[PDB]
Amino acid sequence: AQNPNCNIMIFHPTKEEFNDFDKYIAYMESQGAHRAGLAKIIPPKEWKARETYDNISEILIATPLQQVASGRAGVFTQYHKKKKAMTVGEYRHLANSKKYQTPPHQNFEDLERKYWKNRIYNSPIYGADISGSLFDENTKQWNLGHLGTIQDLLEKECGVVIEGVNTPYLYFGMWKTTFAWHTEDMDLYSINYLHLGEPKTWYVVPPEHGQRLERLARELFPGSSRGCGAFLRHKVALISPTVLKENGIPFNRITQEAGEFMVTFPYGYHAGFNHGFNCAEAINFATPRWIDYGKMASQCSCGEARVTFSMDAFVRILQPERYDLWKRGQD
Ligand SMILES: Cc1ccc(C(N)=O)cn1
Ligand SMILES: O=C(O)CNC(=O)C(=O)O
Ligand code: NI
Ligand SMILES: [Zn+2]
Repeated sequence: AQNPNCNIMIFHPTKEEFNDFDKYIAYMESQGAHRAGLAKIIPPKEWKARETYDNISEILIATPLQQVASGRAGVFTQYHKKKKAMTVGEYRHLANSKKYQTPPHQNFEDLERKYWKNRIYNSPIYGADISGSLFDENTKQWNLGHLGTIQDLLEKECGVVIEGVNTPYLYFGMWKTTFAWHTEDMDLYSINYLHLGEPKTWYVVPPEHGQRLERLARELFPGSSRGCGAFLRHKVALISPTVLKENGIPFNRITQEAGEFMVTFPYGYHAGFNHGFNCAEAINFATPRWIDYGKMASQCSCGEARVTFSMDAFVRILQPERYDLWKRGQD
């Protein structure tokens, strides 16, 4: 078996290898990349997402989210407080202000130490889940707005046409902005391109060990667990690498820099944080190997999760027994 220790693998496709997206995902998996839950892909030197990022300041962040923490430094939840709209230019200025800017630090490890020591004592503001794309329409390779759709994948694999669309989302981050432990909706893949700015550090649990993380989460967030059998779907829980190590949870970490892609694989739990002002673009996608994960994906039906329109068809076709209960949760 390839990659038996479930290490995060890093790939350097040539420009020829960068033409066929599906083929390269399959290649990465042939090398065992999916066992980690996360892979990094460094594009060939000849590639670019767009010409410049000089003209993005007028993009609107309609609902910036202030991420307010509760708990202890290594075990906490965060809730999202809605703030007034601001442009990306205004947001960048805010990120760079004394209140929110990245502190002096020696290296990525030093900054990581500072993040887990001090995150809960601040409430950074995130511009997340903004429908849109920063890929030039003329970028033909790994353009996250031009991928084969999940609906077409399901149709190709299972023969049933379904409603729904899937399009990319933009994320404008600042120091300490945080993404909670989660897998994707319906345990889909995701792909994330860091367009511009400071790095993003990722933590990931191998898919074959995801239930170990779930068991620990139930122990660490007991009220949340009683409220919902799938509460990590709420995407609000954080557990530090120190606490994961203390509890013997297998995981890995890696830092993504501007110009790099990350792919998360079905049922690969991940979490992380931004180092400073940045902009990422991400979208979910599927392959034939996803279908079995989609069929088995556990769902939130307590009402907290609240997902996109397109997930309806996924649950309806892949999980008909669960559909009634799940749909009741969506309403
Ligand atoms: C605590 C918890 C959260 C989410 C899930 C899941 N598989 O969706 C399972 N257990
Ligand atoms: O970048 C973020 O804030 C979160 N991204 C993801 O969880 C992803 O790409 O799957
Ligand atoms: Ni994700
Ligand atoms: Zn729930």
